[PDB]
Amino acid sequence: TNYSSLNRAQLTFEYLHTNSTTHEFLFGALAELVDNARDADATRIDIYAERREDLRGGFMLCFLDDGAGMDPSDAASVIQFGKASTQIGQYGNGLKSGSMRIGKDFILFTKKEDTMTCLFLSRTFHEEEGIDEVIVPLPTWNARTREPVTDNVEKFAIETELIYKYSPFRTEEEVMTQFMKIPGDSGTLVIIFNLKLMDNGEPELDIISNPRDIQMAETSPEGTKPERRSFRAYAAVLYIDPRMRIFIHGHKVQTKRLSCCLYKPRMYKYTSSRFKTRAEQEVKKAEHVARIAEEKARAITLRREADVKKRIKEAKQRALKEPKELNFVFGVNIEHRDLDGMFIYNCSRLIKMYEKVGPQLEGGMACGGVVGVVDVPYLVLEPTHNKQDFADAKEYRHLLRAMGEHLAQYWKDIAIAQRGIIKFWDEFGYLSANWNQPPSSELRYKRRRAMEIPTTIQCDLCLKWRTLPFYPDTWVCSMNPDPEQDRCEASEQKQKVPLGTFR
Amino acid sequence: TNYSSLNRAQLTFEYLHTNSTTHEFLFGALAELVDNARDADATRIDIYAERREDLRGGFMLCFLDDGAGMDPSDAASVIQFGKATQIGQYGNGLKSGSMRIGKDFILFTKKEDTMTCLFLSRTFHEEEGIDEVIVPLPTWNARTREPVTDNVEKFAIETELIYKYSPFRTEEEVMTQFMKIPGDSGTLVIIFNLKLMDNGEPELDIISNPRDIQMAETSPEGTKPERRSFRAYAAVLYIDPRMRIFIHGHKVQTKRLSCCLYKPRMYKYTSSRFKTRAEQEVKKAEHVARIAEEKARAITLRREADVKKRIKEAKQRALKEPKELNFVFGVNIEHRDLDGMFIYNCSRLIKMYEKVGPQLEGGMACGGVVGVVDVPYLVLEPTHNKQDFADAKEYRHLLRAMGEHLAQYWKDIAIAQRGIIKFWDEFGYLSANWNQPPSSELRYKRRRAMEIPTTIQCDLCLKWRTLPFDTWVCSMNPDPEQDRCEASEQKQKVPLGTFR
Ligand SMILES: Nc1ncnc2c1ncn2[C@@H]1O[C@H](COP(=O)(O)OP(=O)(O)OP(=O)(O)O)[C@@H](O)[C@H]1O
Ligand SMILES: Nc1ncnc2c1ncn2[C@@H]1O[C@H](COP(=O)(O)OP(=O)(O)OP(=O)(O)O)[C@@H](O)[C@H]1O
Ligand SMILES: [Mg+2]
Ligand SMILES: [Mg+2]
Ligand SMILES: [Mg+2]
Ligand SMILES: [Zn+2]
Ligand SMILES: [Zn+2]
Repeated sequence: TNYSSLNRAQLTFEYLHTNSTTHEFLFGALAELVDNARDADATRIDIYAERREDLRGGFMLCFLDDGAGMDPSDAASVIQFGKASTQIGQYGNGLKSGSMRIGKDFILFTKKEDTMTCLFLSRTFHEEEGIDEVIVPLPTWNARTREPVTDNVEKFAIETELIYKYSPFRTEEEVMTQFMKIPGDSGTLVIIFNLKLMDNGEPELDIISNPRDIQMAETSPEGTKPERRSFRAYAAVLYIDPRMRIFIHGHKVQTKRLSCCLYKPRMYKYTSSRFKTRAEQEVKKAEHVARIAEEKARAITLRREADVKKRIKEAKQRALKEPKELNFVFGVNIEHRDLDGMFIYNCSRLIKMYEKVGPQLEGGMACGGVVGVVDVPYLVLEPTHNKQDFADAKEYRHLLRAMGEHLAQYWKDIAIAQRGIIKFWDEFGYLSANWNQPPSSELRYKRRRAMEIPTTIQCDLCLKWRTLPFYPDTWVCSMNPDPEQDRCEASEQKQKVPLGTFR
Repeated sequence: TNYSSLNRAQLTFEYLHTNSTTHEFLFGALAELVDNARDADATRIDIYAERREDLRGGFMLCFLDDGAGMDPSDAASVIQFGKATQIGQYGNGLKSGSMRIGKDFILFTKKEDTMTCLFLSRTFHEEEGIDEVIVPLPTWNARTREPVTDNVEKFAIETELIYKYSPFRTEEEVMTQFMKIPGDSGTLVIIFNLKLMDNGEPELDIISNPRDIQMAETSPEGTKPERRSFRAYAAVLYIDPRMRIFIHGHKVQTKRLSCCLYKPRMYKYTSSRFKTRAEQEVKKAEHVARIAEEKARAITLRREADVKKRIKEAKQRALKEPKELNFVFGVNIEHRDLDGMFIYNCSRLIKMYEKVGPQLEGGMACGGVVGVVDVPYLVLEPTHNKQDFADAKEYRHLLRAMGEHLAQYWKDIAIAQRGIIKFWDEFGYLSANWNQPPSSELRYKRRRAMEIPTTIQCDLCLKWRTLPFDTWVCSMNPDPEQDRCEASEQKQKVPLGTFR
């Protein structure tokens, strides 16, 4: 029947702040926007600051990527909280969750073939007009000749006047400047302004102490990881396979696959029952809706609905033939021994980092300096609201216990206890007895550390990860000294890791 | 001007699951419903499991309280995401928690001459393909049980939707849940079609302990009881519990955790963050108040300006209050291994067993010390799940201040002079291990018993009485000064402490 007269769960002003409160990690709030840029299939995100002293915080936070962009339908689907194979976005709210943690308002400029769209979700408009609902101006211009593209001219006029009133771009030419800030035919520019302040009135994002970095505006104690104080260090290891370049203030971050930056990286295949059970659970949930859709078609659109969903059922049963094991990669961190811990990636995105499991939890000299990296998929684990924890805490703890057992196995097979922990760390540049000090940066110790680590670097245009046989600049495969991968059309040489057997 | 034709941000079906994903702590998801019942000024919540084999999980999860209840207006404001000395300020927590526990939830509330059902069912949206979040909202008169609505076809659709997807398939089956509220005002929240684990069992274990709601897992010896037992979690969920928590009809022995500690000393820490956030709160609310009075100078703007100056006059009285943070530190002697900081935000527990200061270092000193702070809402705000804090920098500043106050407390309590291993072993901890419980021998049990005063709560007046030595009344208090329910409530006389 018709439910037009029934009550609907609506949105209010304060729920933007409520959605903002999930991020105790403001770098996680940034990380959700760069996640959306990765979901755009972008080759490059520029995360730069535009100095605007008239706004709160003194500057805007602009997120410019060259991705697929958005049509008016997808742009209208942003403010629909929630959505309808390797993408990060599954919750449909994380842009709104992050941008309100970062700043009071955010304005989104995007472009996709001949339609380019502005999304101006403004909390300052809601304060200054006292409107309880979440009213979002969404005007669309033609991407070539710039006429308004809408079915409601007075609605377009109201939206654009609202943008020129509360946006940092008070004119249509200043809007067009942000629209041609996107260089390609498609892309998205997300500008977050009126940033959150501390008690002293300074913005939380420190962009002044390091001009090539977005920093946490606080002091740095001894035991604080650089990923929680530096967004450069966070975005370097934010992805388990970073194909898209990230530019902070126009400077590319040296991203790294954490498995290749480890001494003796051994790979472990852990057959997870959580992998197998929910892979078997998703095939009956998909077959249940396929049965009711088939009898619904048993007119043309209902038949086509079941026909294009029948191939979805063939895809998930094909995935059952793939073995349900998890890739446990363990390697010793020699460049920083103290920056060890477990780096849990969920569908190639860092959720939990620097986690101590197994004998790392025990207070003791051994099993320290090991970095464990895993890419769990979405059917094994789902992220939390902030994508900094895991929703299934019980099987997350099961994963941590299994990874502790695999850590103990990795520690006993590489035989550091047989060869000596103390002299092993002494010969690798670590002379002081303190754990948290960086190693000695002399020439022989630096060459000893860099001899074990293969130098991996990413090209600028083909975006492939090359290896060099003994704030980065722009790098192409042409100046690779290795003649096997001296061209951009060469196949990307995958990381080769020794295999370890656990029990 | 008018913005009726302008686009609005909407809610979709999958946002209920997205909102549900904020609760890594399922006991936090339960605790949000307990928080809403505390905001109801309920004297008693009832947490009970109604066994229903036709639903997922095998049983219903019921949240019955005798609070203020809801009228149709604030019952409709429940599904308005984001609303409002109350814990609830995010307008979200019931919707996040109930969808963390179960696929659907049906809410029965009653207030004054009216009573209202709130059905929000993800089963209805799944079986009907509904993209939006459609909530049936019928309202009955609390005496005559007639439909109180201006749209009888909408009422018929809402009620038939409840009878189709709710566990209560008839009007009489709905009415049984409506008279399950005993008083004139109250709220019954039913969570059904609960989330299963990998083995198909529900996540909430109600079978191993029939008086408790537990995590359905094998618990190692390092697990805190509040992370695996909802009875132990709701015992310390509030810093001043006037609620009577009832789990499966059994009253939870709640406690203010400060008085259950050996030698508790109080530290009044002057927080500059408390002073600074109060100093911007005074300048912000009058700015809203002065522009509300200008526009009201048409009757709706005066009502907005009257409640704005009510807030504006309230905070000016609170600025002259001493902007200090009350740090309470005590030694946990019934369980040495269950130590750590218990940070309460607006009298609601957020962080449990936080090791700060010398507890961070793996070592023998400052072990067994439990710190308790009632952080106001002016200092910090909770996260989406209310299991962390939004301001991580100021939370870490608070933790460092609590660490240095822990060091001050440790040098104050003179365990630095009376021996470290001679103090713990005479208190029942003969073993060299850390995580084992103390000795159950009678002289050690009585030695631990006489230090902590027995602070237990009456059932009618809800006051906390101390015994000098079940369902308990102030009449069988052996103390002659507090043998009646009309007696003045006696606070804990915890001595003050000074730093440096
Ligand atoms: N910069 C961008 N480029 C392309 N698409 C974008 C961009 N930002 C947002 N989107 C799209 O906008 C929609 C809504 O954004 P949002 O980030 O809230 O959703 P989501 O990525 O699906 O969610 P989440 O990350 O919480 O799972 C998504 O479909 C997302 O793909
Ligand atoms: N058992 C209850 N008794 C009385 N009022 C209730 C009850 N449960 C919910 N409510 C009301 O429901 C409204 C919205 O519910 P919700 O719990 O999401 O809001 P909130 O408590 O303000 O939010 P939060 O706790 O996340 O800050 C609140 O204003 C609250 O008063
Ligand atoms: Mg997203
Ligand atoms: Mg593009
Ligand atoms: Mg709430
Ligand atoms: Zn190349
Ligand atoms: Zn009494």
